[PDB]
Amino acid sequence: DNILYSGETLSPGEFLNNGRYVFIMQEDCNLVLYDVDKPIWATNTGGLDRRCHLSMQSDGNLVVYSPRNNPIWASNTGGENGNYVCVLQKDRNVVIYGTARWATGTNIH
Amino acid sequence: DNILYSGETLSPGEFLNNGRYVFIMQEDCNLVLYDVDKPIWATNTGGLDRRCHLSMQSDGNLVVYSPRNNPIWASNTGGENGNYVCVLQKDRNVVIYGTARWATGTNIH
Amino acid sequence: DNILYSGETLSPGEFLNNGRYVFIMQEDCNLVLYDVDKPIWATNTGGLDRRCHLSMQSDGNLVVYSPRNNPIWASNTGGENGNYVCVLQKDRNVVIYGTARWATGTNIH
Amino acid sequence: DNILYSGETLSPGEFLNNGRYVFIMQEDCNLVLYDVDKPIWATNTGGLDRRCHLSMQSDGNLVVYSPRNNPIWASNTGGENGNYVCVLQKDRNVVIYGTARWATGTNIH
Ligand SMILES: OC[C@H]1O[C@H](O[C@@H]2[C@H](O)[C@@H](O)O[C@H](CO)[C@H]2O)[C@@H](O)[C@@H](O)[C@@H]1O
Ligand SMILES: OC[C@H]1O[C@H](O[C@@H]2[C@H](O)[C@@H](O)O[C@H](CO)[C@H]2O)[C@@H](O)[C@@H](O)[C@@H]1O
Ligand SMILES: OC[C@H]1O[C@H](O[C@@H]2[C@H](O)[C@@H](O)O[C@H](CO)[C@H]2O)[C@@H](O)[C@@H](O)[C@@H]1O
Ligand SMILES: OC[C@H]1O[C@H](O[C@@H]2[C@H](O)[C@@H](O)O[C@H](CO)[C@H]2O)[C@@H](O)[C@@H](O)[C@@H]1O
Ligand SMILES: OC[C@H]1O[C@H](O[C@@H]2[C@H](O)[C@@H](O)O[C@H](CO)[C@H]2O)[C@@H](O)[C@@H](O)[C@@H]1O
Ligand SMILES: OC[C@H]1O[C@H](O[C@@H]2[C@H](O)[C@@H](O)O[C@H](CO)[C@H]2O)[C@@H](O)[C@@H](O)[C@@H]1O
Ligand SMILES: OC[C@H]1O[C@H](O[C@@H]2[C@H](O)[C@@H](O)O[C@H](CO)[C@H]2O)[C@@H](O)[C@@H](O)[C@@H]1O
Ligand SMILES: OC[C@H]1O[C@H](O[C@@H]2[C@H](O)[C@@H](O)O[C@H](CO)[C@H]2O)[C@@H](O)[C@@H](O)[C@@H]1O
Ligand SMILES: OC[C@H]1O[C@H](O[C@@H]2[C@H](O)[C@@H](O)O[C@H](CO)[C@H]2O)[C@@H](O)[C@@H](O)[C@@H]1O
Ligand SMILES: OC[C@H]1O[C@H](O[C@@H]2[C@H](O)[C@@H](O)O[C@H](CO)[C@H]2O)[C@@H](O)[C@@H](O)[C@@H]1O
Ligand SMILES: OC[C@H]1O[C@H](O[C@@H]2[C@H](O)[C@@H](O)O[C@H](CO)[C@H]2O)[C@@H](O)[C@@H](O)[C@@H]1O
Ligand SMILES: OC[C@H]1O[C@H](O[C@@H]2[C@H](O)[C@@H](O)O[C@H](CO)[C@H]2O)[C@@H](O)[C@@H](O)[C@@H]1O
Ligand SMILES: OC[C@H]1O[C@H](O[C@@H]2[C@H](O)[C@@H](O)O[C@H](CO)[C@H]2O)[C@@H](O)[C@@H](O)[C@@H]1O
Ligand SMILES: OC[C@H]1O[C@H](O[C@@H]2[C@H](O)[C@@H](O)O[C@H](CO)[C@H]2O)[C@@H](O)[C@@H](O)[C@@H]1O
Ligand SMILES: OC[C@H]1O[C@H](O[C@@H]2[C@H](O)[C@@H](O)O[C@H](CO)[C@H]2O)[C@@H](O)[C@@H](O)[C@@H]1O
Ligand SMILES: OC[C@H]1O[C@H](O[C@@H]2[C@H](O)[C@@H](O)O[C@H](CO)[C@H]2O)[C@@H](O)[C@@H](O)[C@@H]1O
Repeated sequence: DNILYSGETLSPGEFLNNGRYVFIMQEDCNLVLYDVDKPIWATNTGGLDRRCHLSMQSDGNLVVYSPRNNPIWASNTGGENGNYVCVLQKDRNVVIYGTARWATGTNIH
Repeated sequence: DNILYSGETLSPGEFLNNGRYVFIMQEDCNLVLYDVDKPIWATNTGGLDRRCHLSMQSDGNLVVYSPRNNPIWASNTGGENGNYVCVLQKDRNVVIYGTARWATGTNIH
Repeated sequence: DNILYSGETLSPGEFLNNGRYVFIMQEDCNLVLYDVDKPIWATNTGGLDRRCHLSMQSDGNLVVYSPRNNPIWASNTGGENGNYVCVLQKDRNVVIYGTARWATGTNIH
Repeated sequence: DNILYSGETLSPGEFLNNGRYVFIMQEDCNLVLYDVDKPIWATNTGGLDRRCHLSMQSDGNLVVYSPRNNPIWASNTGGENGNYVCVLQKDRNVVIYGTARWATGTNIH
């Protein structure tokens, strides 16, 4: 669903979705935003390797990694340690937000 | 749905939802998080007035306002001008994040 | 999410949701539709037993069963064998539909 | 969202969605199911006309109509008058179900 939280990854073929928009870590290692069947943005790393994963890290940087765990693309927003979210929004932008400023503190474990 | 963006409000009776969790600006001016029919957190401003609205502001502060536009509760996170989101998360926390650090820039208007 | 398919069950504490509406198989064996924290319909079998499950069956009947697998409530719509769905709808009704009349035939396994 | 109810239509460019699946009434009058950017089924009426609509009717038939209101494709499931749903399911099938067999009767107006 529409959010990737810091600490989580998208494995090969996993995605975020919002309405007709899909943001997917393809198995060809390209990361693409589709509007239905039209690609509207990508990391342009298709063919660079196979079975990459996407990580939303707690330093705030969003990074595509190869199966050997070498970076192949990153947003370059690596900064203070904290909690972040990457959001596929209702207006079609994909946006990284953080750190957390306030919380009810009602989470469960 | 699970996000209130900076610049938007919840009017009386409007809500965020995620699974069995509901975060609603009640018409008695109380703002409450329910887990099904159990209230798990609230602003405890019920009865203070009627037909309040909730605003997620671009200074980053989340504020309950009376029909005359006087604040009656706030998160006290008012700070730099920017884009924020308030999120009802899958783990039951409600969290404010911002400002925006990175975007694909694919939004529409 | 808002549909229970024939062949599936809700275990104790599992639910359907649509916006502020929740339809849950409670662990007290009562099956209840909530509008936020207000109960608007129930099977009224609370206390009859503990850790019941809900089954949407392929004969079309929706049935609450006790841990020993004895029926304690049913919709009485048991009829022809086929595919059905129970839907929590956007207008707040909960409705059983079937059998299947037409399909693209694009399902995966 | 994933259901078209009897009595409703999809106008040009409107769609159903479920995860990475999208079922859209295109403005070229073709009705297509996409798995991300791959078309997996269609009515193959692209180019036949422009700005068609999709109707889920109360006789149970799902019909593509031209701007002049002449049928150009139909599921051929027109039958008894009642309530139906067309569902884009989690397993990638698109399925018509009806009529309604049972309801809580809690809808609002
Ligand atoms: O092919 C060029 C391509 O550049 C753009 O997107 C950028 C690339 O995907 C990659 O370099 O990562 C960038 C990081 O933040 C990303 O924006 C777009 O400007 C696109 O319009 C253009 O086609
Ligand atoms: O097999 C090629 C590939 O096509 C589509 O992915 C595309 C490629 O990653 C590359 O061409 O970049 C395109 C965006 O700029 C992207 O659409 C998908 O159909 C993919 O699944 C397939 O592997
Ligand atoms: O904080 C260091 C960080 O290192 C790895 O991450 C890197 C940083 O995010 C930044 O330097 O950009 C690199 C890619 O361009 C990226 O790999 C991991 O070791 C991470 O877990 C660690 O926190
Ligand atoms: O406060 C925001 C934050 O709360 C929850 O995360 C917690 C914090 O990272 C810190 O308290 O450490 C906790 C673990 O021991 C962790 O729960 C989450 O809901 C997170 O998503 C949120 O941003
Ligand atoms: O009734 C006391 C109540 O306090 C708490 O929540 C706080 C209040 O809702 C209000 O003061 O706003 C606070 C702001 O950030 C909010 O947390 C909780 O601690 C609750 O456990 C307690 O019942
Ligand atoms: O009519 C009272 C009120 O009850 C419920 O709201 C409650 C009140 O706002 C106050 O008691 O605080 C409770 C949480 O601490 C909250 O549940 C709702 O049923 C509401 O709709 C109703 O108006
Ligand atoms: O930036 C000033 C701000 O004022 C109003 O907002 C206030 C601030 O967020 C902060 O002071 O907290 C007040 C409540 O406790 C809150 O009203 C509005 O005028 C707003 O639009 C403006 O940006
Ligand atoms: O960059 C993040 C931001 O992008 C989009 O908002 C834009 C900015 O606020 C700035 O560019 O001004 C624009 C308007 O003239 C506005 O679109 C949104 O998608 C926003 O949600 C996002 O945080
Ligand atoms: O308490 C009486 C209750 O009856 C009603 O709902 C019915 C019961 O939940 C149970 O008998 O199962 C019925 C099956 O199809 C169900 O409707 C409602 O009429 C309710 O209004 C009334 O309170
Ligand atoms: O502990 C009692 C019970 O209260 C609520 O469930 C209620 C009961 O099942 C019975 O009273 O019927 C009510 C509807 O007619 C129903 O709300 C829940 O809070 C439940 O979790 C709790 O176990
Ligand atoms: O078709 C028989 C059916 O039997 C059980 O189900 C029952 C029927 O749905 C109907 O008789 O109502 C009963 C409750 O009031 C219900 O148990 C199971 O054996 C089922 O799997 C089987 O198909
Ligand atoms: O045709 C509607 C039906 O299709 C899919 O179910 C299939 C049928 O029950 C029949 O073909 O047997 C198949 C298994 O061997 C089964 O897949 C599902 O998508 C179902 O939900 C749907 O109603
Ligand atoms: O191009 C032939 C095409 O036929 C199929 O789907 C059918 C057509 O879209 C149209 O005739 O409407 C049919 C109605 O119920 C629909 O299935 C598929 O069999 C497809 O595999 C094939 O490519
Ligand atoms: O402009 C052509 C058209 O391409 C895509 O729609 C396709 C056509 O309707 C026709 O070729 O059938 C295809 C499926 O069999 C279908 O994908 C879309 O990109 C559409 O928006 C565009 O108008
Ligand atoms: O019940 C008649 C019906 O007529 C129109 O619908 C038609 C039927 O569903 C069936 O004959 O198939 C036709 C297309 O192949 C379809 O148009 C409308 O007049 C409808 O509203 C009416 O109920
Ligand atoms: O019973 C299932 C049905 O209930 C609701 O629809 C109603 C019926 O069509 C009949 O009662 O006429 C009513 C209008 O005067 C109408 O509400 C809906 O929730 C429908 O979706 C559902 O299938």
